[PDB]
Amino acid sequence: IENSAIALSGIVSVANNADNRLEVFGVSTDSAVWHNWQTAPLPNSSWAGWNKFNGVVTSKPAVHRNSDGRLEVFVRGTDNALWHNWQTAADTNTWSSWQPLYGGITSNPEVCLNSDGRLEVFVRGSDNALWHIWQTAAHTNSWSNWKSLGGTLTSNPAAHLNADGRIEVFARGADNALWHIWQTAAHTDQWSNWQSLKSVITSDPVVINNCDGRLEVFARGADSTLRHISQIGSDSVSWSNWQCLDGVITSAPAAVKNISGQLEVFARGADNTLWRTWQTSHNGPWSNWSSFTGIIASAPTVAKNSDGRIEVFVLGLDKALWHLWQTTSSTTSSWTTWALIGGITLIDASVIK
Amino acid sequence: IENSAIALSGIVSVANNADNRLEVFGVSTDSAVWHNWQTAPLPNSSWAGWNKFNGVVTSKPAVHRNSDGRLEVFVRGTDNALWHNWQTAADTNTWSSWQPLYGGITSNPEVCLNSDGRLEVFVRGSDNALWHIWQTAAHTNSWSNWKSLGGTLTSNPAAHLNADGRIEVFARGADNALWHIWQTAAHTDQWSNWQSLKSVITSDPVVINNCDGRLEVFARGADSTLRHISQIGSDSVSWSNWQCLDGVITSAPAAVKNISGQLEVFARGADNTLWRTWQTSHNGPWSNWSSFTGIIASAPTVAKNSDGRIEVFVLGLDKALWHLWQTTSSTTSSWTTWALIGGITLIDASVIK
Amino acid sequence: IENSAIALSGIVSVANNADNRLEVFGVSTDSAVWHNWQTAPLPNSSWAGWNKFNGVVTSKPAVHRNSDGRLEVFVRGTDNALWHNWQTAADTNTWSSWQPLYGGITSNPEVCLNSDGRLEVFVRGSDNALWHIWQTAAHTNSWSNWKSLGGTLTSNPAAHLNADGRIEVFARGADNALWHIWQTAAHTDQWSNWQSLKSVITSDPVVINNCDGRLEVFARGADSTLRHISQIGSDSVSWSNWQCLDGVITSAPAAVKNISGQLEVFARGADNTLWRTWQTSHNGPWSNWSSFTGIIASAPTVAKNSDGRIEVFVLGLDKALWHLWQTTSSTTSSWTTWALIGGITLIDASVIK
Amino acid sequence: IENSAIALSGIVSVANNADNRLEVFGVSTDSAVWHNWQTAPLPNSSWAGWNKFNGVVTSKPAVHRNSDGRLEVFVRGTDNALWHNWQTAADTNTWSSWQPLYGGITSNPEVCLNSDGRLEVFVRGSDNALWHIWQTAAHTNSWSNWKSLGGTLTSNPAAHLNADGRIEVFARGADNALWHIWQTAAHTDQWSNWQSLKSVITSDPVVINNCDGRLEVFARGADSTLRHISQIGSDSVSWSNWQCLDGVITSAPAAVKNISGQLEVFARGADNTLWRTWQTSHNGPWSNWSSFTGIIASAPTVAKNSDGRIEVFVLGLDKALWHLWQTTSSTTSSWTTWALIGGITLIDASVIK
Ligand SMILES: [Ca+2]
Ligand SMILES: [Ca+2]
Ligand SMILES: [Ca+2]
Ligand SMILES: [Ca+2]
Ligand SMILES: [Ca+2]
Ligand SMILES: [Ca+2]
Ligand SMILES: [Ca+2]
Ligand SMILES: [Ca+2]
Ligand SMILES: [Cl-]
Ligand SMILES: [Cl-]
Ligand SMILES: [Cl-]
Ligand SMILES: [Cl-]
Ligand SMILES: [Hg+2]
Ligand SMILES: [Hg+2]
Ligand SMILES: [Hg+2]
Ligand SMILES: [Hg+2]
Ligand SMILES: [Hg+2]
Ligand SMILES: [Hg+2]
Repeated sequence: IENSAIALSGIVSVANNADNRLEVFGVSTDSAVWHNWQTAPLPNSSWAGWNKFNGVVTSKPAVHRNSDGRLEVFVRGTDNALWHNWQTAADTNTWSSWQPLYGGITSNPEVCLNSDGRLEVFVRGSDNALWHIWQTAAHTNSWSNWKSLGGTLTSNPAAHLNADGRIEVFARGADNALWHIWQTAAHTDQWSNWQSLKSVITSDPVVINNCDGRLEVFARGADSTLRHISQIGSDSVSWSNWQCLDGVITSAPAAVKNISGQLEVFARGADNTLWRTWQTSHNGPWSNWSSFTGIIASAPTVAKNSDGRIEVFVLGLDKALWHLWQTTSSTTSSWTTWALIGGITLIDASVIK
Repeated sequence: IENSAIALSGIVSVANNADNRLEVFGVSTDSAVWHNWQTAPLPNSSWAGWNKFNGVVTSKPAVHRNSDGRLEVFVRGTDNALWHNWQTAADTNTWSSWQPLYGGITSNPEVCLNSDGRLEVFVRGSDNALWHIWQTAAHTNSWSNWKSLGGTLTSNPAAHLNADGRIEVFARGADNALWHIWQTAAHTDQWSNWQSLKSVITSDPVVINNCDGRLEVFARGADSTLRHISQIGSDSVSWSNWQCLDGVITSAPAAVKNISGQLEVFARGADNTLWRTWQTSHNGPWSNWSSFTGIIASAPTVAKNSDGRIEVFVLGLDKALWHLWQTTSSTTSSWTTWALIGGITLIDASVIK
Repeated sequence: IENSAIALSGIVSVANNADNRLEVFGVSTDSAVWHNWQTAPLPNSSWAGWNKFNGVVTSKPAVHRNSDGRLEVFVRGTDNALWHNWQTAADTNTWSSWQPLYGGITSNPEVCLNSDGRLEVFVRGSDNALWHIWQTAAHTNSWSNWKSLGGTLTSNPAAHLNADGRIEVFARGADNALWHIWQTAAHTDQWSNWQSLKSVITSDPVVINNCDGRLEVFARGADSTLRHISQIGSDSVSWSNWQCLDGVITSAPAAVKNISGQLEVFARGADNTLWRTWQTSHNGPWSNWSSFTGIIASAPTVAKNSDGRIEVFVLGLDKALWHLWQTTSSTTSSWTTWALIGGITLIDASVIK
Repeated sequence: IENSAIALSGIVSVANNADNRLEVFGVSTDSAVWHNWQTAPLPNSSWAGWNKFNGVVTSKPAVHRNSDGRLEVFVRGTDNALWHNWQTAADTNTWSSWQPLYGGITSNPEVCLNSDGRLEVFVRGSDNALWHIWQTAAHTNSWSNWKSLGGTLTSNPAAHLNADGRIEVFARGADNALWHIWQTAAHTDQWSNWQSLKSVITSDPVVINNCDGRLEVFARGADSTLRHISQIGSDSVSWSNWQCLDGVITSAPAAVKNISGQLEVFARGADNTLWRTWQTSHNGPWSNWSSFTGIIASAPTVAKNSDGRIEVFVLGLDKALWHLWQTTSSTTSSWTTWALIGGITLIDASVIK
């Protein structure tokens, strides 16, 4: 692999509804966004079937739950502008239809929720800078104007809240290194300058918070293995060294915190099967990778059910969505094998790939 | 103190709104519930002023945020029945007015949110058993019939979710010991039998979850000191021994998880000032108690702001509500001194006292 | 129990030889010190049989291994002076016979090894102060003069090294509280003043170091339960609050660090059987007490074999020494049941009892 | 670098005497082993001056303290046989002079102490297998015959005790991977088969035990960065994945456990200065590397003083030994800058280089 490579993305974005039912969003062969949901909140439930949003799109869709429980999805239109669609009431399949946020974007949208209940969306703009736009009142269809945060991006952005409520955004730069930028006051439009985390990455960055507040960032490195770095203080500016884990991976990673608070990472492996690694006790070390049967065709997308069971979605070689999950709520639960969520096939609409 | 004593309760219940603004609920000298809120989500904000719900009540009110962001308050009426009132839209001061849930209750109400988005309320009934009633659909004013879980209670109940999504309820029994009972399947009406945790307690039990999933229960013991016990596995049935911490306390304790994931407990001390203790690193040991200036007249009620800053409310010797908070988002932040939230005075309407 | 009570002591002192074989020292009905050893270093080994040191004594004996591997035992004589006896070569049963250190003592002797290889002995003197005397060259029969550290003691002393090499000594004072005093420079005669740790104790204090350097002190409290306190920094002056563990104990406790680094405490319980409690993960919480079959007549004395297996010695109701041990090297190993080390019977010669 | 490279070794071996004074052993330009020691046990002490052992040698010397406190040094002779020399009494500069152990060896000797007090030496033999030889009685000049453990080695061996008392040996194999082999019963000649840990290494392996018992192995990898792997259970057969840390290193690493129980690693960096990294809390993550001023010409050799202060030795560009150390006993102590231990110059006599 080349330093500028971007490992295969996940094929859906997933959210929990207000009642914790999982719902997945992807792009079909018709170039429209479709979605499907659990009818009840557990991994063994029946799914509703695939439902279409009208409209042709040109990125992977991103979904977040509002602070009033309503899901809202963001995507790029054929006009290269940002559009959004929301549930008009929590836990219902009545949606607004696509509504315009304008702008000109050249990445997938990334959506985060501020600690004051307002959604905020990050994109690469037509000028290759990071731009953002936000709700001006929590869980309301009232949005700010677009604003630039500068930079020169070469990945999709990833955003997360710090423990203190400050959004921090990660993206690869023109030097193929991971860079980041942050709110300097919680839920306020007051941002730092860009700083470099000083490793080449060959995937989008993926970020999660540990038990103790600290953000942890995962990405594929120049040698095609998983690497990661974490915050070591109560600040956005002091971080650990980078560490790599042996094992060549061939997609973006997906991280999740398990029921015991330990982190787990899933990624397509060198053999094109799903691989999983977990922290063997508090703060590491990381297990050898374990492999699930079956060749997969995207990165995994990972989610958690209402009972804490982990569930993983992937594109199969039939171009359809498949999933598997933990059979019990336990860090050492056994797993199901791949099951089909049929009715459509999917395409990788990720803008930066 | 007598084994059957119940240490002084907190004087308000507090919740975070959908936008994380704090809002407090108590009972005034008119025997009505009044409430007050932060106008913006941080501890230094202006407060709106005290607003009254019409209606005479006969318990401490309990509040929870629905899974659609709307606050809902529960209280006993002059008819000894359960009543409830909700925001008709998240983050707004338009409420339903008191609506009846009937029943006959002889404790404060305790409200929990299931992992499938449905509120559930626990009470001591007229027969001294634990009874419960729940939303039949998440965040909807559709409620079940009353159902008994049996037992013989001598405290108000306290409820919490396990990591796996199963509600577990704690209450003192007729032997003055702490007992507990639990869902055996997440968010389902299928419950265990009552089991004893085998220590006398002289307060309501107070329960919180640690970083790693495990529940931890705090209470005052027979010797008037704080004691605590925790789960040691991935089950509701294996727990640690009880430990006590030196220092005589004179109210219920209030627990909170700080920004670093460590637990902190606040309680009125033997000198009638607010005392605080914290875990000095992961899993303990506990610090010596530190004291804030000022004589207080209730237990503390503890909350967290949108930026993670801890805020503590108490009844003053003027019978009014006072508060103090951390000045920064940091485990070692300095604190403000007691400030008044004036306009009404409050009474302790706790049923079991 | 009275605040001034001193819970029953262990009936032997035990050391590991240079080759890790266990060797035990106690006082028989003839008022002489006798000893016995494993012939090979594991808990299942044959023992040599009881061997007598000539001479009548008037305290429990204390043993330490020199920095040259030679065991050395300390005891009070009928003259109330301190005497000592050593192996003339490591791992051999040729001893010096009792040799005089003079002084006038009114406690059991406590021996520690400095971080520069010199043994140092602490006692209560005829004036009730703590006194000490030390080797002037490591592992050599060259000793200092006696020196006082003042204080007023009402227990036997217990000493331990800090991580930084500074000896720290713990003893109960005239107020029945635990007090302590420390070297302010490693392995140097430069000491702090006495400070109080501010809890009544009803046993000698027992001290051990945790994995991370920090000392932890155990003792029985005024309510007859086990209590403990630990250092929270890198200093002798900042400590945690005291915590107690439920369960009435009827001897001194004995602490040990297991193979995984977690602490375990053994003590005679309210039913006069041996009880054990362990830390369930890093830094606690503590397990419920588990009980071994059989009524015992002293505190346990705990040791570790060459393979890390824990072994526990106790006085039986036949006045003879019995022991049991872990069958494998594992924190969750099963245990043997009490076996006899016969040939003599023992008496409790502890001075302060 | 080539996969078969062996990063520059340390230039001395170091031990603590029975009184904890540091003593260093290296090979001078006369091809003899010389040594030097602290006159008193702390990093600021005067050193005695360089003293020669008569005899020409052909490997790096290895030193261990016997279980009776006496230092003993092992080295290869001009006959390619193993020789040894010991202090005739602990803490004295009277030595036996070189005595023969025979054999035919093609690595540096590695010496370990069994949990039953017997030294044991591991070497690569003339046949490229691992061979060993041991004291038959603890701390006695009575040695076994040579015995083979087979294998095909391409590094010097490194040995360490498990928590359970079983010696385990690590060495690079013919595939440039790290392999290992272990006692299956503590301090007994009963060994496992060879197993592979499945990463290429480009240094000797370096092994240390963590607080909680678990061994951790460090080595340079194929990409010239530090990598490490640890045990995850209570067994020699279950280990973590390998992790690498960013930063190109140019010598063997040297690991040490600090006063707080956390690990630290020192290594020459890409700029030829000494680099240090530490675990930022329990179990990681690892800090960025910090650099000390001054170009160095060997790997560091790390030791701990009687007061826990870390001290580091290196070859300077004058071919003499230099050292620096912590000024206080604290994990965050400041450091001295390089000071000379003059009087001889040294050569790298490591056999496998
Ligand atoms: Ca709304
Ligand atoms: Ca805001
Ligand atoms: Ca609703
Ligand atoms: Ca349900
Ligand atoms: Ca000696
Ligand atoms: Ca000294
Ligand atoms: Ca010897
Ligand atoms: Ca042996
Ligand atoms: Cl986000
Ligand atoms: Cl609750
Ligand atoms: Cl000691
Ligand atoms: Cl070794
Ligand atoms: Hg986010
Ligand atoms: Hg940890
Ligand atoms: Hg709850
Ligand atoms: Hg921990
Ligand atoms: Hg000691
Ligand atoms: Hg070793």
